[PDB]
Amino acid sequence: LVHVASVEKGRSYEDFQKVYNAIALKLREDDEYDNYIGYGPVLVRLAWHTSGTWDKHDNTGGSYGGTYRFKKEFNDPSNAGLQNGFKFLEPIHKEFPWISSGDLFSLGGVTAVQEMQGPKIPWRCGRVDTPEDTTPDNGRLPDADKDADYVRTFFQRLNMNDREVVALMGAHALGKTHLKRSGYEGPWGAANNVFTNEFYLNLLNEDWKLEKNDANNEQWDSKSGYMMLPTDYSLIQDPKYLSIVKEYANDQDKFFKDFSKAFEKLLENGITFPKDAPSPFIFKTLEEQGL
Ligand code: HEM
Repeated sequence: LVHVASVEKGRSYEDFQKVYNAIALKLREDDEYDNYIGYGPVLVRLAWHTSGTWDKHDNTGGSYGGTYRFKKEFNDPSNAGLQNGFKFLEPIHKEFPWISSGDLFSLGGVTAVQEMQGPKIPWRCGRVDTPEDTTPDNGRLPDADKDADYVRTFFQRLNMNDREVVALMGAHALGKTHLKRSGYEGPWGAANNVFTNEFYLNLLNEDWKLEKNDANNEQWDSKSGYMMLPTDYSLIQDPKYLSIVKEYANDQDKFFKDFSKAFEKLLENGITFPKDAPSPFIFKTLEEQGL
């Protein structure tokens, strides 16, 4: 299966900037969600989970088809809690019904990273909604109880290398684990709705203890009130991942640039962009627009 990007009829940069702005303004307005974390982190995770079902071997799953709108995928246990991001985007989709579901879900992630002061993420339009029978089965999203070998093997299915994996994982600065959603509890740091390299600094600098949470699952905890999943912690157990963690801990700009590339790639996996497609768009933030 080849998924060819097809621009929403007649639409151009300014149309999508309006969509970006509506998501950004809602993000500002609906500030109370998740004990005042706001929707930014769950939107980044929604973009990732809608993309991360991709299999490079047969081009199944991925962001193109916007299949999270179908029950099989919205009810994936791995997706618990993402319904809050979907609900957030519903009025956006009502206002701008011309946008495809995959374009909305990926653009939600981009908007969220940028509004939270993260890097600019170039984004391309043209995802097309595909039918319910194209929904990928549950179980393509990764488990958190596993080791570095698991992580490395897992992400080969998404055509990601060590650098790309370590860079992507830095999104775990954002948000938190919720015991009832995933069996893990706690934030990864202090700045959990601002996009920084804190995930890496915390890995290296905090004094981590291996504990059991109230779900009887092991996680790494610090006295500052932070946590890491076992798959997070695996990035400092494995000597290849560790070198990269150290690099991002010591160079904010490099983390930003590599994250931006890896996240755009994640979001575009599976999609064939024709040769005369528009160039990727770089959206202005609300701050840059004086809005
Ligand atoms: C080994 C790969 C990964 C595993 C096992 C994993 C696992 C998890 C788990 C268990 C949670 C907690 C969910 C909850 O209880 O609410 C979570 C949260 C999150 N993950 Fe991942 N994750 C991975 C990779 C990524 C990547 C690649 C991204 C994006 C680039 C990402 C973004 C997020 C975000 C933003 C949250 C916070 C969501 C919220 O606060 O509602 N994760 N992850």
